[PDB]
Amino acid sequence: MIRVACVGITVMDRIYYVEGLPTESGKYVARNYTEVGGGPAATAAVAAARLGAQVDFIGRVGDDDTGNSLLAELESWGVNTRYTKRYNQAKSSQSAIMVDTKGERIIINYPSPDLLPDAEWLEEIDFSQWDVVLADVRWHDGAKKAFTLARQAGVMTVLDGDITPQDISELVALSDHAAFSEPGLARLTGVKEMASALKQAQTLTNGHVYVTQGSAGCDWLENGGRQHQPAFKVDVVDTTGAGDVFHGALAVALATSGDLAESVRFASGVAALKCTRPGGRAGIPDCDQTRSFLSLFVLEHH
Amino acid sequence: MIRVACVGITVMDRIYYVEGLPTESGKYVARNYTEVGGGPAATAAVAAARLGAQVDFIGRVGDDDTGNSLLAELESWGVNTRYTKRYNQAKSSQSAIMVDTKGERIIINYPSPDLLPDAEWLEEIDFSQWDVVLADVRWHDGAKKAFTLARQAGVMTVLDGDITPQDISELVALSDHAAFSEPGLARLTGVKEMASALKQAQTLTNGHVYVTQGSAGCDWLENGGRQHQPAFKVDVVDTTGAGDVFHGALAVALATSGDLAESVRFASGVAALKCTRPGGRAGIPDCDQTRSFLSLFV
Ligand SMILES: Nc1ncnc2c1ncn2[C@@H]1O[C@H](COP(=O)(O)OP(=O)(O)O)[C@@H](O)[C@H]1O
Ligand SMILES: Nc1ncnc2c1ncn2[C@@H]1O[C@H](COP(=O)(O)OP(=O)(O)O)[C@@H](O)[C@H]1O
Ligand SMILES: O=S(=O)(O)C[C@H]1O[C@](O)(CO)[C@@H](O)[C@@H]1O
Ligand SMILES: O=S(=O)(O)C[C@H]1O[C@](O)(CO)[C@@H](O)[C@@H]1O
Ligand SMILES: [Mg+2]
Ligand SMILES: [Mg+2]
Repeated sequence: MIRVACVGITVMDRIYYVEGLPTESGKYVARNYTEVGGGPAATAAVAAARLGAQVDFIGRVGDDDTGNSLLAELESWGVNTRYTKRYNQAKSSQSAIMVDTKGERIIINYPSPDLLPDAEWLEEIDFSQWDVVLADVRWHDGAKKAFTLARQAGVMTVLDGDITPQDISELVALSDHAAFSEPGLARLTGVKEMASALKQAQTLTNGHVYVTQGSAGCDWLENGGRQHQPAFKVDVVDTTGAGDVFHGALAVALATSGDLAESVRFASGVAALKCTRPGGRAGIPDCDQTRSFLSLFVLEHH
Repeated sequence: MIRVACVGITVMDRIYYVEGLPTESGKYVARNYTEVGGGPAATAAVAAARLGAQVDFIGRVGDDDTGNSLLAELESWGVNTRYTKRYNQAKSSQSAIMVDTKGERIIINYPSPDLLPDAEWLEEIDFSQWDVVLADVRWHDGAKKAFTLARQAGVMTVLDGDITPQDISELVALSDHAAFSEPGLARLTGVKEMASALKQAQTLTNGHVYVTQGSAGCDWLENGGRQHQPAFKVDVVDTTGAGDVFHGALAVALATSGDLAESVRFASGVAALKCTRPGGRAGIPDCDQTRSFLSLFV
């Protein structure tokens, strides 16, 4: 089967369901609240595990109750946490998330400063044991080190190019597949027009560049041409982690088939189904539920 | 010795310090984070205790870590929690708060569905043991019952009239002093213009009506005539709980002096100093620090 490493952040999601996204200063009341594990690499690992892969998550937690809950949750999804570092006297990372009734979200992330950025401890891990290494940009040194070791071992690298304060140029160069979010690509290039931004991103790597655009689907460059995969329409409750699940599914599909069109289509299906349930994980389908959704899509109007 | 009861909510504040208030969907990074006790009545109790009063906090928590932390923190501030109800197998309330570099804040409160509104147990408490009862509007049945019992014992009632979903008319009627937030007054009256809203609020009560307006200060009515107290300019880090601290200070000052202008001025000073430090509580001054701060104005 497919052996996956996911390198990046694991954070506790504190999700507030509101009438509307709070645009202005004031007091608001949440209609509902859920506390669930998140973080791009960690949710991507859960997607890979749901889809049949043998999955390692490699990141950093504190020794607070949050840390032990984050890792226990990943283990219950079939994600192995043996390579995750526990810092002592450390808070784990967490986010406040506001989701409106259309499933659009504001995420405020607080990276715990007790989790050191040092990635040298990754050098003790044998990266040659995996078919694919996924990394998020939210642990910059972990992504740089993991992709360097993965390229040296001849293992495919897949980047979750989300928005982040630092420049991710050097992570993109180490990426076989650099799958940006719309905001991620805009921050990296400083260009708001997606088509021109994607051509600029392509100059940063010999790998493939993609950009996800929520319900507008996914664009990528292949044979010097602009490719496209529409989103699948579903009853959306929560788009939180759509990107994370898309990246997990894309890494599994790319490692399985090598086929960009079929892999992006597969990942779009998995991400669409995730959007139908609250949080990053409850809606994640297995391989069989995904193939039913994708193969019966053409037998009905949707 | 001022004896104060504060009736209302205690919630855990999860405060995110951001570059700017999110004006649209997306991913943002907080530069800093602090987790601190809050809730209007609970922070008002802390202000009262810092200002020398003997303070009871009367609210509801669960038996989760959050609940036990909220009460332990109040005890560490010198607030007595003996009358607070601890519900079995129940989660406590909490808020996510975003504070920008100017100290402006968005608060998202999640009221625990495990905390019963039932206020009948307040009947087992002798309300005559306090000089003043403060209540917030986020525990409506507790405020109604506590104000009813306080009025029956002849004890002064002070309302924190913040924004909340339910109509607070009946709480305002039971209020000797109804001190609204700008949003709270607008929600109650459905009038955006502060001057005509305050006159409309005055028709609901034989008490005094006030409205706080952040750095624009505080307005109130004395015999139909609008009084004003400007805010005191400070280096603002965080306006979270300014209202809460203002109400705690106002209740102590009213119970002490009964001069409205001097009480509002005092409470404005206490609230201004709170704004200089993160969260609802770290910046709360004692009586001596407040008098020093006020002496440098006219
Ligand atoms: N509203 C939606 N409806 C259906 N599919 C969606 C929706 N939002 C996202 N997806 C799927 O998930 C992918 C990634 O979502 P996107 O919002 O671009 O990522 P991120 O959450 O990282 O910003 C999309 O390209 C699409 O395949
Ligand atoms: N930026 C500020 N500078 C000085 N004083 C302030 C500031 N914000 C609030 N205060 C003081 O605290 C009082 C209550 O603050 P306000 O924002 O009106 O309450 P709330 O937090 O309930 O909205 C104000 O009337 C004022 O005296
Ligand atoms: O990427 S961050 O904002 O640092 C963390 C959040 O990202 C998600 O994984 C969604 O893509 C959430 O589950 C995290 O809170
Ligand atoms: O009033 S609520 O929004 O429910 C609770 C918040 O109010 C404050 O006390 C400030 O007024 C915060 O500390 C609470 O989170
Ligand atoms: Mg999205
Ligand atoms: Mg204010």
